[PDB]
Amino acid sequence: MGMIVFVRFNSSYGFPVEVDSDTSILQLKEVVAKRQGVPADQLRVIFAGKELPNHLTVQNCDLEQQSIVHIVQRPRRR
Repeated sequence: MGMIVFVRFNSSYGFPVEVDSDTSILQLKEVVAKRQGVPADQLRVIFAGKELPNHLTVQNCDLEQQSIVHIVQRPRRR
């Protein structure tokens, strides 16, 4: 089971991901990294602005299914 979280893919681009309250956070960067066409390394999900450790669970920082996260990928000049 599990409900969708809100991954804000960069800016102006948002993609709904399906994860459970156990999805880690780099693991979170991996799935979001899949739809972004980039590696979870460059990609980085931060919920509500709190830098979460890649070893914490989805219900750890308080993400929980449904959570506005901010993915960030070191963007070369456009």
